[PDB]
Amino acid sequence: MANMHQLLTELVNRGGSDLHLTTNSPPQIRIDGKLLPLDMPPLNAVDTKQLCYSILTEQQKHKFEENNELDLSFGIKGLSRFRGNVFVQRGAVAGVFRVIPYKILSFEELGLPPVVRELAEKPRGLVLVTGPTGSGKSTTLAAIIDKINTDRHEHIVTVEDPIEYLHPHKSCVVNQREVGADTKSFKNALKYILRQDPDVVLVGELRDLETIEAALTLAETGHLCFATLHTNSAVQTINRIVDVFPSYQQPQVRAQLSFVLEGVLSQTLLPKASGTGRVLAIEVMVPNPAIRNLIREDKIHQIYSQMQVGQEKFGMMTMNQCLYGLLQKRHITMDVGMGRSPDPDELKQMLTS
Amino acid sequence: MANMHQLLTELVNRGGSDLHLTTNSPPQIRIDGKLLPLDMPPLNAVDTKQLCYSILTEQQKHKFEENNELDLSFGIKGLSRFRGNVFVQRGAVAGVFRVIPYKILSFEELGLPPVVRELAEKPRGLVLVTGPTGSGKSTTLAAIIDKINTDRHEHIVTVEDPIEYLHPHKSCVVNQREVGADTKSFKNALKYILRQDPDVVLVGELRDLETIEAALTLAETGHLCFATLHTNSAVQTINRIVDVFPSYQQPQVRAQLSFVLEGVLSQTLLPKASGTGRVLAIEVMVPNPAIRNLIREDKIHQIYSQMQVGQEKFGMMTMNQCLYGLLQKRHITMDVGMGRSPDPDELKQMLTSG
Amino acid sequence: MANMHQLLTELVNRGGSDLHLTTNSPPQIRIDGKLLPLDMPPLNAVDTKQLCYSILTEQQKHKFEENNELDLSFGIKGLSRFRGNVFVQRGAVAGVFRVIPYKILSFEELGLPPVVRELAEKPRGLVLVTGPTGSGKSTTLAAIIDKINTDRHEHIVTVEDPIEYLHPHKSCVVNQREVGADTKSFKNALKYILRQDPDVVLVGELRDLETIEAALTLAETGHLCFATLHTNSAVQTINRIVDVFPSYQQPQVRAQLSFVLEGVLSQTLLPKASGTGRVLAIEVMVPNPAIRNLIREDKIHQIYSQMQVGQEKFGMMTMNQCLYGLLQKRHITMDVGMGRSPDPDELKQMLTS
Ligand SMILES: Nc1ncnc2c1ncn2[C@@H]1O[C@H](COP(=O)(O)OP(=O)(O)OP(=O)(O)O)[C@@H](O)[C@H]1O
Ligand SMILES: Nc1ncnc2c1ncn2[C@@H]1O[C@H](COP(=O)(O)OP(=O)(O)OP(=O)(O)O)[C@@H](O)[C@H]1O
Ligand SMILES: Nc1ncnc2c1ncn2[C@@H]1O[C@H](COP(=O)(O)OP(=O)(O)OP(=O)(O)O)[C@@H](O)[C@H]1O
Ligand SMILES: [Mg+2]
Ligand SMILES: [Mg+2]
Ligand SMILES: [Mg+2]
Repeated sequence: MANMHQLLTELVNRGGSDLHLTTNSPPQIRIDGKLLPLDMPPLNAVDTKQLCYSILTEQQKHKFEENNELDLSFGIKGLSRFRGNVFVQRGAVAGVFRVIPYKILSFEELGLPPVVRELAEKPRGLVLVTGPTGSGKSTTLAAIIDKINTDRHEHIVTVEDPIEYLHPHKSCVVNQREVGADTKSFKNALKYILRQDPDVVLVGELRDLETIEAALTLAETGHLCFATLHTNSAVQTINRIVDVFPSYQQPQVRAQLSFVLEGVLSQTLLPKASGTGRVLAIEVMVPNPAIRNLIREDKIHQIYSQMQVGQEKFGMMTMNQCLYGLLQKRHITMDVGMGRSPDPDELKQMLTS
Repeated sequence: MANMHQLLTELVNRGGSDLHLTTNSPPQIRIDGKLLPLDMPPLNAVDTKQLCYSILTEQQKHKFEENNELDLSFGIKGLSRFRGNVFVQRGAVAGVFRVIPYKILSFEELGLPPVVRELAEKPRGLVLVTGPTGSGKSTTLAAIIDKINTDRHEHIVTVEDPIEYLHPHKSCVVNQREVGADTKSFKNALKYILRQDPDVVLVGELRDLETIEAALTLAETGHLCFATLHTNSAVQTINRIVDVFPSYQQPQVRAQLSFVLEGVLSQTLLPKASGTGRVLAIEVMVPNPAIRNLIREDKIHQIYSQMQVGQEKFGMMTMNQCLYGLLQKRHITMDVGMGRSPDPDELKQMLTSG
Repeated sequence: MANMHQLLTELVNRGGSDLHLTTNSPPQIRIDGKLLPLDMPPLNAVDTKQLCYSILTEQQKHKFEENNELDLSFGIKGLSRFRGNVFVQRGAVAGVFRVIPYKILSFEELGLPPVVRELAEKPRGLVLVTGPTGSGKSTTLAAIIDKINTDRHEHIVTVEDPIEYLHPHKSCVVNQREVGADTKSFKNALKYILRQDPDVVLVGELRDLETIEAALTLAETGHLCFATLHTNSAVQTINRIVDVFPSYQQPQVRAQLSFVLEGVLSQTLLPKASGTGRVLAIEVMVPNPAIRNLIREDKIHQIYSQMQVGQEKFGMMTMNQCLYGLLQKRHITMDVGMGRSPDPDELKQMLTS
C-alpha cells in the first residue's frame, strides 16, 4: 500500500508528532499525545523493514544491523525534516519518526511568554530548558536560537545527536555538528569548541557530570550556553545539577551556578479544552540577586517562594501560576490542570481566593 | 517413552508451574509448589539432552555448549509458551521449564484487589511488583499490561530476558524487545527507549544502581514504568532502592521516589486449605501525601502505620491484613497464615481482637 | 610396592581422614587428627607422580601441569569417593586425599543434637555451618541435605568445587553442579540459579562480598540456603558477615540477616578420652525474636547471653556448654576441653558450680 513518503506526508498533514511502524499493526500516528491507527492493513516484517530502510543510507543500514539500534535525522524535500529511531522487536524492524518542521514558529505562536524572548538577548550565561520527554524543549530552543540568528552578528555552534532543526545563516554564523558524522561524540566536540571562537553554544542534555562541567565552563568563559534536562521544575533542576557532584565539591558548583545561571524553563504540553491541539504550560525562573544568594547559601528550596512574587519585576512564573492562567482563559479543563499540578492543593488555594 | 511435546502437555494439563528434567529421575512437575514425579522410567543423560535440545535452535545449542548455561523462551502452537533454563549437572544436561499461558487471566481470577486495576489507569509514575521467586510477579504484570493495552491508545515497550507473555496489539501499540536477540542488553535498550516515543515501559528487575536510575528517570519524564524487585514488603522495597546509593546521594533518591512512586505490590503464593491450588497474598501500598512526606523526611518505617489505616480511602493493605482476610474466607489454614506472616504477633492480635 | 588402590583402601579401612603422598616419606594417613606413616619404603618423585596421576583424567593432567595446582574429586567403585589436591614441592608431585563415604551417617551417629534435625525442616532462610578446617562441616551439611532429600518433594541444587558427597534422588530432585566442569564458576552458577526453580541451595563458603550477597538474596527470595564459614562461633560468624561491607551499607546487611538467619552451627572435632575416634563439639544458635532484635539494634555481642539460656526453649547451646556436657559424660579429658574452650575461665566457673 502506502510508501514511506505518503505515510510521512500524512503525519505532517494531520499535525501528528510521531509516526509508529511495527508488525501486526497498521501505521499509527500520535496526534495531541494519543495514538491513532491509519485506515490501512497491518504491516508485516517485510513492510516495516522496507519502509524504515527506505530512509536510510547504506552506511546507516550496516550500522543498524550491527547494533539493532539507530538514531538519525533526514529530510524530505518540500515536506519536512524528521528524527528517526529504528530498533528491533519480536525479530522484526520497528521505527518511530518525529516531525521537525523546516519553518520555525514564533514565540507567540508557541505560547512562550515575553521573558523567553528576553533570554535570547542575554550576552552570556547558562539557560536551561527542561521538561518531560516530548514536551517541546527542542522547539523552544529552536525559536530562541532563530531569534539570536536574526538579531546578532555572533557565532552559534550546536552539537546534536542528531541534528534536528536546521538554521540557515541570517545575521549570525551558525555551525551545526552531528554526533557520529561531523564529530565523534559530544565529548570530542566540546574538547575543541573553545578553539572555534563561539558566542552561543547548544550542548544538548546535561546527561552526566562531564557534560555539566562543560556547560558551566562555557557559561563562565563568556558564552551563552543552552542545555536541556529532563527535570520538571526550576528547584528540581538546580538540585539535580548540584547533587551529581561529590559532597566536598558541591560548594563550588553552587557558586558557579549562582554566577552563570541566567534562566530555567520547565515545560509541559497539555491537551486543549476544545479537544484539538496542545497548549504549553511553562515554569520560568530568572535569577535575581536574592535567588543567586539562595543558591550560594544552599537554600535552594526557598527559590520557589521568590518565583511566586517575581512576576511583574522579572517575568518569573511557577508552574501552578501558569496553570492558573490557562484555566482562567479556559485553555485547559480543571481535570487536566489539577492532574498536572505539581502541588494540586496550592493550585486549589489559588483558585478559591 | 514420552517426548517433549507430551511432557509439556502434561505440565500444562496438570496446572503445574515447572517441569524438571534431570538424570536418574522421572520427569517431575511442580504442582502448587510441590514436586510430583510422573509415572515414567528415570531419564538418562541421552534422554535429558534429547528432550532439552528438541526445543532449541541450532544457535541456542551452540551457545549452551559454549557456556553450559542458557535462558530462553519458546512456544508450542496450540498449547502454551514456556520459559526454559538449560544447565549441566554431574556431566549431563538438565532443564527446567515454566509455563506461560497464551491467555492472560483477569484481576479477579488472579486474586488481585480492585486497587491493582486502578493502577493500570495511572498516566505516569513508578509501579513496583515485588516478592520472592515464583510468586506470580510476571503474571500480575501481564494482567496490568493487558488492561492498559485494552483501554488506552498509547505505546507500550517491554524489555525482557526472555520475552514471556506475548501481548498482541489491542488499542495500544506494543513493542517487546528480547535481550540477546532484539537488543544487546537492558542497558542498550534503555539507552534508546526515550527516543522511541513510549508511554508505558516494562524494564524488568531493578537489578543494579544503573537500572534503578533508568526506572526513576522514566517515571519522572512522563512515563508509566513497571519494574520488579525480590523484596517482601513495601517498606523493605523503598529501603532497598535508597540504600544501594552512596550516602550523600540518598537524599535525591528519596526525593525522586517521593515524587514518582505510584504503587508497590508485594506478593506471595500460598497453598489453598482445600489442598488443590494456590491463593495470592498481597501487600499493597499506594502513596498518599502523608506517605510521600515520610519518604522525603527519611521516615520510611512509619509508612507501615499509614498502610494499616489506608484501606478504605486508598485501597492499601498490609500483608497481615491480607492474610487476615484469607483466613476469614477460609482460603488458607491458620498454620499457613501464621507461617508466612512477617509479624505473627500482629496477626494474632488482629484475630483475637473481635 | 602398593598401588593407589591399595593405599586408598588402607586409608578407608583404618578410618583415616587424609592420605598424604610426598617424596622421601612413606605414605602417611591422618587418624584422629594425627599422622601415621605406613610400613612401606619412602616414595620418590617417580612414585608420587605415578600414584597421583593414576586417579586423574588426561584433561586434569594437562591442567595440573599448567598450574602446578589441582582440586578434584573421584570415586573408586565399591570403596569410597575421595577429594584430592595435587601440588608440587621441591620439584616433585605431592598429593593429599580426603575420604568421602558413599553412605551418609545419621544425626545421632555424627553426634548432632536434635535441633540440627529441626533445621532440616525449615522452609526458608539462611543456615550457616562454621568451624575450622576439617571440623566436619561438609559431613554435617550432607546429613542435613540427605534428610531434606528423604522428607521433602522439593528441588535441591548444590554448587561445589569439587562435588564431594553424592545425593541420589529420594523424594527430592537433587542437582549437583561441579565448578570447572558443570559450571564455569560459583559466580556463573549463582547467576542462573534463580531461573532453575530451586527450593534448597548449597553455595559453599561465603568467601567474598559477592557470595554473601548471593546467599542473602537466596534466603530472602523464599529459599533455604546453606553456606559455610571458617569462623569459630555464632557471634564471630555474624560479625564477619556484616563487617565485610562498607560502613554505610552495614545497616541493611544487619536488617537482612535479622530477617533471613535461621541457624548458625559452629563445630570442632576433639579426640575422645579413650584415645580412639573423635567426638563433635558444636555451638548452636537458633534466632528467637530477642536475638533478631539484637542483630537489628547492632548489639551482636549480647547474643551470647541469649544462647546461654535458650537451651530448653530453642535448643541453643554455647561451645562451653557443649564442652561441659562432653566432660560430664567423660567423652573428653579436662585438658582437651580446657585447651579448646574459647573462654577457659567461663568453663572453669561452669565446672566449680
Ligand atoms: N509550544 C508548543 N506548543 C504546542 N506544541 C508544541 C510546542 N512545542 C513543540 N510542540 C510539539 O510537541 C512535539 C514535540 O516537540 P519537540 O521535539 O520539540 O519536544 P522535545 O521535548 O524536544 O522532544 P524529545 O524529548 O523527544 O527530544 C512536536 O510535535 C511539536 O510540534
Ligand atoms: N495470582 C496467582 N494466583 C495463583 N497462581 C498464580 C498467580 N500468579 C501466578 N501464578 C502461578 O505461579 C507460577 C509463577 O508465575 P510467574 O512466573 O508469573 O511468577 P514470577 O514471580 O514472575 O516467577 P519468576 O521469579 O521465576 O520470574 C505460575 O504457575 C502461575 O500460574
Ligand atoms: N560428627 C563427626 N564426628 C566425628 N568425625 C567426623 C564428624 N564429621 C566429620 N568427621 C570426620 O572429619 C573429617 C573431615 O570431614 P569433613 O570433610 O566433612 O569436614 P570439613 O570441615 O568440611 O573439611 P574441609 O575444611 O577440608 O572442607 C572426616 O574424616 C570425617 O569422617
Ligand atoms: Mg528534543
Ligand atoms: Mg517472572
Ligand atoms: Mg568441607
